[PDB]
Amino acid sequence: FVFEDCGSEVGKFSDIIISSCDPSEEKCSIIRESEIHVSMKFTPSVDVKNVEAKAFGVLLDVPVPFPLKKPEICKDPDSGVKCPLKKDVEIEYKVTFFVEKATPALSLEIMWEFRNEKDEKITCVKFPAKIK
Repeated sequence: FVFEDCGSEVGKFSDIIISSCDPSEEKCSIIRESEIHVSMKFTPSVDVKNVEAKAFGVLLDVPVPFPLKKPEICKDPDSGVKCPLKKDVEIEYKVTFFVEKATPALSLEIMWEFRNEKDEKITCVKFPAKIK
């Protein structure tokens, strides 16, 4: 599978690593009730003063917003990322999450966006996933 670039005007990403999957696979398998580690190496093309993360499930064409624990990643001590972000410097974001038992077993596309303080996309990635 491909970590696809869904368009970002003030940045790019170079590598994504999701602990439960290899990109040699048809989809990213996400196991309910296990800890998943995510890494994203990215570079803003402007100085960024604050980062807001957004996650989306894509079920049947439409991207649907899904809440995150700490979406202000510069203010979360576990992110590895501190603001301000210097233009043209590559840095690494890390997050551990845990998929809840109550999460439905389905195939879907997952979208993750990083946005600056101006609501402009620094990064936008989308990838095919299967829960359970």
